[PDB]
Amino acid sequence: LRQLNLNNEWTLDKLRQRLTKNAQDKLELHLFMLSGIPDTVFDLVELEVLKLELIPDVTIPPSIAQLTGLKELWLYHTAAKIEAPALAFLRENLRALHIKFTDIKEIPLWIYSLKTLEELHLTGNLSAENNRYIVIDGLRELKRLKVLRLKSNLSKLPQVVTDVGVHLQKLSINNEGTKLIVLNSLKKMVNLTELELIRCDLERIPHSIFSLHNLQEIDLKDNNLKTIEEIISFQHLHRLTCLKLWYNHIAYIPIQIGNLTNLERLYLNRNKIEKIPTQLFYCRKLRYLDLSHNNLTFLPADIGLLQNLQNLAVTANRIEALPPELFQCRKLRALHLGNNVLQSLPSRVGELTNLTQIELRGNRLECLPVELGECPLLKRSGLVVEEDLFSTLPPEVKERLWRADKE
Repeated sequence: LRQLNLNNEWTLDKLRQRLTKNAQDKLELHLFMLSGIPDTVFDLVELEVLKLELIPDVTIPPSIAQLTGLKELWLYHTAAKIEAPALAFLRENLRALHIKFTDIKEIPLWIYSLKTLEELHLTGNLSAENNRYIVIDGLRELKRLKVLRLKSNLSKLPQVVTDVGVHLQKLSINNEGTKLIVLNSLKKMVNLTELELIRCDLERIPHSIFSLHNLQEIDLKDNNLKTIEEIISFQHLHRLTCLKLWYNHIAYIPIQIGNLTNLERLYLNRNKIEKIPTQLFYCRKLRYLDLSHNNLTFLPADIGLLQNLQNLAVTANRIEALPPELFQCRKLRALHLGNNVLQSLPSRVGELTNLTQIELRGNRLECLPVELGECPLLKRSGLVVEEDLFSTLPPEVKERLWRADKE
């Protein structure tokens, strides 16, 4: 009767109305506080992301094999019970498995028998008596993993992950403030490209970080680096392209940072940098620069050495003037310049063409230059601006912008 009523209350049409999409632009279904999975879910054939959230001890019927495109699977606080045809279709189709738990028994024993598993986030503590990485000891059987996110309050890394890393390319461990013992056991990360130590609180960089030649994304977020001194040994690593050093206690950048040229998305936001140097603008390949929440004394001119730069966020700084060199760069799009001490924007901003989004709530801009209205790609959604100084502009320019908005 409960299953019959579950199909009665949750119909295919209602599921289609609730059907949503995930971060990967894949068809997801968020089933929150359900007694079970209705068979109307399993009548689908195009579903790819089956998300199961807080369902007490559900039993998965074989009709999941009908969901022909099924690739992801989200288990959040859900004890899952599955059978063999389901295991077959998941061994031939399923390449992702997102397990969130607060207990060992919430983690099922079937999930280690998949023959196509590729993406895998384990959320919840995996260290226990006879169960520290022995909950999940079947991760040797999974020989195609490529992404491993571990929000587990972890203190050590298993060697078996290092063995899997021949094909694994992303390992992000969240530990809520627990230091792991690396001990240079990570050097089998030949295929790793994105080592993301979130809230690791390392305060130091081990040699295994700058020994792994394929690493391209390095963010030592919330690791309380007072000093960063290990960038010199990164030149053996030919593939580093993005140093998003954000949310850290970094007091100063040494001038040797001017030696780099190849970075694009240099995100040094949420730090304690006293001033941006001209050396940092020796990097010619920068396409994105975020310096939000810093103690920058002013904005120098050499910021205009960035021709390919697309978004620039020097938000929450102490910056008064934008130089004409910055406006020689034609590719500025997202200028998050707000909550600053900007005196004025020099009229050479008329050289700008590709401006899309700007934030000016805050600052000290006495009146809007009409050049801010000149930017074509900058629309009303992008021009987040005060209204009175917009009214100071001639009404017909405002009418032209309005007609561009509405036609």
